[PDB]
Amino acid sequence: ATQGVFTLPANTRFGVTAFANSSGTQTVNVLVNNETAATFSGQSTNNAVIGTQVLNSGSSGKVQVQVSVNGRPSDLVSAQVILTNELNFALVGSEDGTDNDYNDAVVVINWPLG
Amino acid sequence: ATQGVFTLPANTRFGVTAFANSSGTQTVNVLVNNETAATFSGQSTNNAVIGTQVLNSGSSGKVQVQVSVNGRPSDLVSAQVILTNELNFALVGSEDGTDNDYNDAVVVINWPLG
Amino acid sequence: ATQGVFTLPANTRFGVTAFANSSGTQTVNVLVNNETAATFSGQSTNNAVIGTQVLNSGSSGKVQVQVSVNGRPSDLVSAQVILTNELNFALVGSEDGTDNDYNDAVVVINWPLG
Amino acid sequence: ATQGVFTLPANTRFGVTAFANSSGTQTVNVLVNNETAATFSGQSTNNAVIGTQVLNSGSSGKVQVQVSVNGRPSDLVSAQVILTNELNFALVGSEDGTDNDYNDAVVVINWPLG
Ligand SMILES: C[C@@H]1O[C@@H](O)[C@@H](O)[C@H](O)[C@@H]1O
Ligand SMILES: C[C@@H]1O[C@@H](O)[C@@H](O)[C@H](O)[C@@H]1O
Ligand SMILES: C[C@@H]1O[C@@H](O)[C@@H](O)[C@H](O)[C@@H]1O
Ligand SMILES: C[C@@H]1O[C@@H](O)[C@@H](O)[C@H](O)[C@@H]1O
Ligand SMILES: [Ca+2]
Ligand SMILES: [Ca+2]
Ligand SMILES: [Ca+2]
Ligand SMILES: [Ca+2]
Ligand SMILES: [Ca+2]
Ligand SMILES: [Ca+2]
Ligand SMILES: [Ca+2]
Ligand SMILES: [Ca+2]
Repeated sequence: ATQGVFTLPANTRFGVTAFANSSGTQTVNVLVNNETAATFSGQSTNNAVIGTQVLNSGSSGKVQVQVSVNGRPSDLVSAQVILTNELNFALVGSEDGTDNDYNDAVVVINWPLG
Repeated sequence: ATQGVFTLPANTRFGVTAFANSSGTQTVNVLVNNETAATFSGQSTNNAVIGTQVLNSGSSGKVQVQVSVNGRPSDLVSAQVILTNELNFALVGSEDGTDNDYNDAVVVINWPLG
Repeated sequence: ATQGVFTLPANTRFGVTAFANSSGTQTVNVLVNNETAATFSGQSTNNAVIGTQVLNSGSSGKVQVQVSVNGRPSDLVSAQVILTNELNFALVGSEDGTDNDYNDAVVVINWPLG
Repeated sequence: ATQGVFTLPANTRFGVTAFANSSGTQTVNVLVNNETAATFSGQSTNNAVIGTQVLNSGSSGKVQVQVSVNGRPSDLVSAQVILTNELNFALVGSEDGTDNDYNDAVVVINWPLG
């Protein structure tokens, strides 16, 4: 199934944060309404925060995460969880290799903010 | 129900990262084996990262998050999610006031690393 | 935090299913727009499906689960999880006693149907 | 990413329940020890329970769900959620066609029981 695609409420601020756990340099692109709105790159095997930013979901609410290593797309896994009917997390893992730890870039989207 | 308590695999490194969304300064304590292992603090209404660290779950694997604001413990909400049977998120929201957004301190624990 | 309350799409069918795991007879109430729409009951320590029903979420979409045992409300835990941005589960556990297994009545709400 | 595969605690009883929402007849296989341990089959567009059972996760704890329609394997989506560090849900959706509702067979695994 499609992964890394989330529908947020329109015109809503959200956080996006990326972590790296791989020998390869991760590139994370975050698209809002099919246009890149944030980009983070870096290498870590210690869960470095390679980027964290506040974005706006815009009129469409369409948010997509893409992960690649030197242009090669990683395979994605994702889900969303809502706590107390109010607090939202959109979660992404990605795999750049063969071990299927799916932590090579980890992306967390959270809303609402403020 | 108890919230903010998670059983990780023993002796396993994990990431812990906290975000703030409130007027009030958030103090986040992370306990491993019922001892404080990390403390983060800061203030933001824009989802700033107020701390991030790698810890070890230790022999018992017991990890607990607590949050205090303006002299009182915040009410917590939490869950754990596992993607593709490999990638683990332990998620915490917290409420320091009356609006029940539960985002006042948000804490993300993720494992495995590396 | 409040538990067992979910905002579903308005006017939409959903499934609700309850499982029992306790020496005590469970009573599960499902409220749509604050009025009882289904009630299930039974006594099992082996996950009996004491009820399953298709309901409509009505004009407001508000769905609430409550659980009682020997006329006493059980403590609830809950969350919602969304797979591939389309498939929704609202999950409830409940505790009638002292062991904190939270499985005494388990309720799963799923949508969309058809 | 692989879907429908879950690691349960070893030698632990768990519930498995399947629902149908499709014109096609669903066949749900549940594997423990990498061998089929239960099979459910039925057809409904109204979320009917097509089977429920209690199984033992065996020495490895590995549980797998597979779904087909008239011999054609359905595409799966899955995740595991843990509430209050105690109550586990392993959730599966499946798609047999083109609409990507992923509800054509829905499978809920829950543990612990009792
Ligand atoms: C150090 C290794 O780097 C890449 O091979 C990753 O795919 C592995 O998961 C591991 O992080
Ligand atoms: C700015 C406000 O600060 C505190 O009152 C928080 O509890 C509110 O959620 C909001 O973030
Ligand atoms: C048999 C026991 O019955 C009640 O005490 C439940 O609260 C326990 O969880 C257990 O199911
Ligand atoms: C009635 C329809 O039957 C199959 O085409 C399913 O894939 C659809 O989701 C729908 O349930
Ligand atoms: Ca990897
Ligand atoms: Ca890795
Ligand atoms: Ca608040
Ligand atoms: Ca807030
Ligand atoms: Ca109990
Ligand atoms: Ca019980
Ligand atoms: Ca379908
Ligand atoms: Ca369907």
